[PDB]
Amino acid sequence: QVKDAFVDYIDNPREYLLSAVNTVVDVHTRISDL
Amino acid sequence: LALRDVAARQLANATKTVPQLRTITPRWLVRLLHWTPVEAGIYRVNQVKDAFVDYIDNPREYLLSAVNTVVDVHTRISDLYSNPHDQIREQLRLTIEIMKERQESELINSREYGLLNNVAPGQLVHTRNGAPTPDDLDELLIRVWKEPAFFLAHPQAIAAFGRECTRRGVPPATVSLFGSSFITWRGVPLIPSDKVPLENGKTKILLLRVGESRQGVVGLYQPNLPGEQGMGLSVRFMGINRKALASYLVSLYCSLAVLTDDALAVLDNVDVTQYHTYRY
Amino acid sequence: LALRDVAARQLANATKTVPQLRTITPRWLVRLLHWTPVEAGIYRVN
Repeated sequence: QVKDAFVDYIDNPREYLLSAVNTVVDVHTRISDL
Repeated sequence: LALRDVAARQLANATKTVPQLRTITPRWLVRLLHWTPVEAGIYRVNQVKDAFVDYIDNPREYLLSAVNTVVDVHTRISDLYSNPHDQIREQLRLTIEIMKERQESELINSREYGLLNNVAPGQLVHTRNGAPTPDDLDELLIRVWKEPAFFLAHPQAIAAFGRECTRRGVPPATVSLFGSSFITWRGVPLIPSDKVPLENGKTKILLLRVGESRQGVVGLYQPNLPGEQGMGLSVRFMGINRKALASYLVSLYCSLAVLTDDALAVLDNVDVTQYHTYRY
Repeated sequence: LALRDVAARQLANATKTVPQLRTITPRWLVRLLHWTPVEAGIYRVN
């Protein structure tokens, strides 16, 4: 970002870290086989 | 007043290196040995008895040993942070480096196989004064007079031998191998290895003849493996657990056989802490 | 005196068989029945 918008930039810009969400899906092998 | 350096640096990429491991050694011994494949993990060494020609009825059999390591990587760490360096690739790379260091240490120091334990009586020499003088290395060269290949010693033992040579008038000759320089005595080079034990001084020096055709020392590996990332090495995917940890199995199969008993000699009780005072 | 039989046998391969299981039977009934496939595990006999 431009600071206080010479042209200066802020020295501590925000960084966005992607988050992970998980789900375990369990299926019996006889249910899928039959 | 103009743009700052830190503010401008916020827009710049850093050049990131792969992680550096300080315990990586050149591992000369593994490079110097000859490796023979063992088709199904058993290696029988037959011998002439009391060398008509008779054979011994109970030859020694070498069973290849397996060592394993489980490498766990979170799936979010490999999914998110794999640019420009693959996370799993580096994790397995460092694991395999550590495992090969352990493999060299076991080629020297194992209790089942391993040079320092499989040395025949009469092939063991002792130092006369404690420091590794040229006479001790000449004794070793007497024991393995046939076709010696190299000496194996701790780098501090090599420095002690050099100091003994400098006390005499002898500058030992030097040779270049693998782009590196080594000290030689009577044409047989001294190879460094920090895996040779050292306890309050008191290390050991080895002399080897290598090769299957010369009846020397040979290394043994398992030729065909699932995964098969190298000579006797395999990496296999184990699965993913309920916490999203992906696991990998790294397996290394190895052994070592001394074909005849005069292929290896050990100089024992070597002291590396002695320095000469030069007075003229 | 010459080379022995056991000493010479140390250099010979043995012919190893696959393990033998004595509980294997000819299982005639499975061979004699007719087998019909069931597409999704349910079979209704009207």
